[PDB]
Amino acid sequence: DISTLPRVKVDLVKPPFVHAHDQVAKTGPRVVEFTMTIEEKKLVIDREGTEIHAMTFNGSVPGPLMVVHENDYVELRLINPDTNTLLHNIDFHAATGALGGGALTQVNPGEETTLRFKATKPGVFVYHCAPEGMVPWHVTSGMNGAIMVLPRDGLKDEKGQPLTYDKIYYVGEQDFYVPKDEAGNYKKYETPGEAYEDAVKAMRTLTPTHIVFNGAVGALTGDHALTAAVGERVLVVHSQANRDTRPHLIGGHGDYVWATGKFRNPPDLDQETWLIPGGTAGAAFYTFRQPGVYAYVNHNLIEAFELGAAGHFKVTGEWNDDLMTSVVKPAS
Amino acid sequence: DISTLPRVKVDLVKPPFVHAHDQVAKTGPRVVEFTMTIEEKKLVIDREGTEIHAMTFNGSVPGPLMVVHENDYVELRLINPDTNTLLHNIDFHAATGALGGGALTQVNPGEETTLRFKATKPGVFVYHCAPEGMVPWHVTSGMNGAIMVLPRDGLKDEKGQPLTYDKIYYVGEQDFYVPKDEAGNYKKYETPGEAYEDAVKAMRTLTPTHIVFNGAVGALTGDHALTAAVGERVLVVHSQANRDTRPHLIGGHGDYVWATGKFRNPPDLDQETWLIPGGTAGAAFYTFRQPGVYAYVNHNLIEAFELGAAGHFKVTGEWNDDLMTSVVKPAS
Amino acid sequence: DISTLPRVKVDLVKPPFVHAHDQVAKTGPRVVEFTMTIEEKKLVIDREGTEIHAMTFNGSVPGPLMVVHENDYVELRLINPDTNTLLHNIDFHAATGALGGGALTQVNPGEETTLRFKATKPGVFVYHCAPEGMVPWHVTSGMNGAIMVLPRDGLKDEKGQPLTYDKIYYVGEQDFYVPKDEAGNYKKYETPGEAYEDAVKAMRTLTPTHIVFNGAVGALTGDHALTAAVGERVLVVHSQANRDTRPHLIGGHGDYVWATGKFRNPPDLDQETWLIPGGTAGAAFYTFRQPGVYAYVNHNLIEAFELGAAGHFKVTGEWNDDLMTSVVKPAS
Ligand SMILES: O=N[O-]
Ligand SMILES: O=N[O-]
Ligand SMILES: O=N[O-]
Ligand SMILES: O=N[O-]
Ligand SMILES: O=N[O-]
Ligand SMILES: O=N[O-]
Ligand SMILES: O=N[O-]
Ligand SMILES: O=N[O-]
Ligand SMILES: O=N[O-]
Ligand SMILES: O=N[O-]
Ligand SMILES: O=N[O-]
Ligand SMILES: O=N[O-]
Ligand SMILES: O=N[O-]
Ligand SMILES: O=N[O-]
Ligand SMILES: O=N[O-]
Ligand SMILES: [Cu+2]
Ligand SMILES: [Cu+2]
Ligand SMILES: [Cu+2]
Ligand SMILES: [Cu+2]
Ligand SMILES: [Cu+2]
Ligand SMILES: [Cu+2]
Repeated sequence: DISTLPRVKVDLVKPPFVHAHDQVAKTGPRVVEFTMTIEEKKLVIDREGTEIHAMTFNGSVPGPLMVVHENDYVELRLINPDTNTLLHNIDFHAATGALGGGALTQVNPGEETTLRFKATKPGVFVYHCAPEGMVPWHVTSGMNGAIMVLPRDGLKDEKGQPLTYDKIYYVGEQDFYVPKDEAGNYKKYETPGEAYEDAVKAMRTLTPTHIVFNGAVGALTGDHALTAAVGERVLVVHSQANRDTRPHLIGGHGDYVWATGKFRNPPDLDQETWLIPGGTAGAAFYTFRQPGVYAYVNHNLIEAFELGAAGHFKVTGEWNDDLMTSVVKPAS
Repeated sequence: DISTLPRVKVDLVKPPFVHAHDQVAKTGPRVVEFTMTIEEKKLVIDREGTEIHAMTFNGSVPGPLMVVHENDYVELRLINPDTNTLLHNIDFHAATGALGGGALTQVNPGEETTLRFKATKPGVFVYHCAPEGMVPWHVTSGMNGAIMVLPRDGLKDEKGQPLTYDKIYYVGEQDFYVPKDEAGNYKKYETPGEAYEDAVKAMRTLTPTHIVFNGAVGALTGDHALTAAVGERVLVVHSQANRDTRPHLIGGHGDYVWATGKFRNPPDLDQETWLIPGGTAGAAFYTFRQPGVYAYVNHNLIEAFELGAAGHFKVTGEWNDDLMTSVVKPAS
Repeated sequence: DISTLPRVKVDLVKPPFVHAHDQVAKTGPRVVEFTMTIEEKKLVIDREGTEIHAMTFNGSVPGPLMVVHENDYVELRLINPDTNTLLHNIDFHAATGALGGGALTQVNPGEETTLRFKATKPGVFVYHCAPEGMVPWHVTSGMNGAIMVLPRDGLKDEKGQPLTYDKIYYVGEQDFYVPKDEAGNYKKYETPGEAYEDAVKAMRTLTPTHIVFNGAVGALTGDHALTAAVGERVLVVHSQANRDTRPHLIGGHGDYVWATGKFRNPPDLDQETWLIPGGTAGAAFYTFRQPGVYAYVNHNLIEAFELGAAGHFKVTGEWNDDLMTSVVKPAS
């Protein structure tokens, strides 16, 4: 009887940050209530000033990470205000039945809907918009995110001992296919609707024009770099709703990786680089051991350094010469 | 002494269906006899009426699934009738030596051959044609299939308890590279031989024009949708002889997945999406929990919804509101 | 105190061969000293005589495999002689901190540097050049290799029993992006520097013009085929610094595979084909059971047979008819 369960309202935060939650569950099953507002907006995605009409959950690319526990109920109020132009919906890969909720969540501009589902399987899972006949266009315009369903006793290593993270970040990787004129310049449109047939032709090439973390080239750099301290345990959740990726932390490793993101399986250990298939979210746990700048990249290095799939960590603390040292500095 | 073993003749069925077999072996080792006839035929692969000269085992794309048990002998009579034009052969990834049988099975039009091999390793494995110097052309013209070698005591979960499927389906995914004129229209040829150099140029782009299940856009939809009932245990075998794929059941999961298809390994649990590398067959076990339409897609959604890698399941039975429900239907 | 540890000087050998080493460690931790000299050179990569300006460690593509044990220190003297033109460095994915050593190893032509790091994690790992702002150009010009960090007690199977290899080979797979004129002919340059902007444009296509083992189309064939004897245990280390690959031994299997190359994890068994993600090294163990020619391919067969990702093994010994036999040779 769901009416006797506690309800809790969560306010979502912008990626790469994640709303507050408990790793080990301090209550029994709950109905966890979320609200999301669809926003169609103009987004500038690179240094050149290239602009797309992005389709977003809650104003961001990716949409926010939702965090619940196994056997919680998720109740999502989804709002499509009348300032938008398109029909949208939501498919949760975490959910069972009705096209992951897609069949029950079709909202025209001006409409809302509330969907509930039980989170029966632990792991990180993609969610994405998927309207009949326009599925890839919505997804590759930025309309995807992820949900983490933690086991009620938190994460476990390959032996079954607890793993506790001190910080968690969410990296949404987005493949864009900006249409081009005959000469290779990116085209501009006044509405999302105008671009439809050119977007289809751009997608059919299977060649993205940009691949970005958190919605833009350089989004996770400078003042927006991810931060940590030597000795901190960091969980990085990474999703790609449409195309394969191969994350790598330059200067580090994935100590424990769930590459396909499902926590009933034991993690892979000591990974240099791991494959997250398109349509999947994965999770990597790392304990930082050296201070400095680290780059976190898709290790197709063309995709990383030319197309934009690179961000930075800035890590504070003490340098350990036993792990690494320059014996003779560069010289004649 | 193979002469003292029982022989059994199996008649193959068209995909996505699979010939009858026992999961747990009810006899000792056998010589299981199969026959396949190579057919070159004109195939229409999309709604636009685009036609290719397909090269098939037994008239279908994919070729039929063969099912044996570990330590059976497979004996394959392969017939290339004189109405064909090309030399063909067969490489079984399940087999050991002679290029998977490829070196011993070269048949000109008018010839047959009989190959025997011992199925020493359990799993689902690709088979494909592979004639010297024309390997990708044959494979990407549809000349591939799969064989399942069951452990003699059937399938096991990650703990080692039996897993029993009520139904089994075989999904062959095929990347095609239809050559195009200067303007982007698909070219037409009277024979397979005519297309050779244009096919090579189309392949070298690494960009397929179509990606289909069971030989055509929409082949596993409408009246040809896969069927099941709530509470049935379904095994889906999926192969791709040439290009990576990432299957996903929309509205469901892969409860137990052997992504690289080899049953001595424990399955991966609770998968949303899994990667089957090109040149591999994989297997996913699911128990249906909700009725309705499910889409089974390659979750590069461009490949799925624009290039054709999508099919449907229609599932009958009772709807479970505890797993999912619409709390407030779409409205103002 | 590193000053009390034994030092040992190793001389590197050209791939596909590997310097001598012990599987099970016969000493305690050591500082293992290597030297590498960067060479920029003109390389012919195909039968047509297409030439690139390759950037190499020690004159080869890939660079040589370095082999140490877990908790050894690696000390690398890296020399950029003044006959080169570019700035280079080295990132070891095996190492912790400073961008895998990249931040500390920047050497102009005329300079050297010596870097030390502790090999804390067992597995096969990529190393590659990664100079600020020119990372993919260096990597895709051939400037990558691998290091194997063996557990001190050698390799173990999934149950934990020893696995001992009789031979080891290293296959570096290289994606090249040779720039093309308007008509599709490959362009030629007098220096590496001249090509820079055309190379960037070629890379941005995400479509390699060639994919090769050991630096050229046909490099591991004929007189340069890999050799083995029936009953030998062979370890094949395989790396790809930039793009996903899916190795397959035609006529054989991967009996034990570490697809993502990290030995604290149990191997995958009985693989037909496995995915090594770009930015990763993997390892496959096989025991040969039949004599003859075997092809070792990337099983995107276009990439293999049209773009060049294929080599051969020649295996000597006795033919086993129980595993495979031609019952009726090709005939009318
Ligand atoms: O500006 N709205 O796409
Ligand atoms: O689905 N593209 O990796
Ligand atoms: O091909 N996907 O990175
Ligand atoms: O789904 N594997 O963590
Ligand atoms: O290049 N050594 O000074
Ligand atoms: O019609 N035969 O390709
Ligand atoms: O081999 N192409 O994924
Ligand atoms: O790139 N293979 O879907
Ligand atoms: O090969 N793994 O099931
Ligand atoms: O958009 N709410 O009616
Ligand atoms: O010839 N040196 O690139
Ligand atoms: O990163 N390309 O498979
Ligand atoms: O797409 N990498 O073979
Ligand atoms: O990293 N897996 O062997
Ligand atoms: O094609 N049989 O002789
Ligand atoms: Cu939408
Ligand atoms: Cu989806
Ligand atoms: Cu053929
Ligand atoms: Cu094959
Ligand atoms: Cu370099
Ligand atoms: Cu790297």
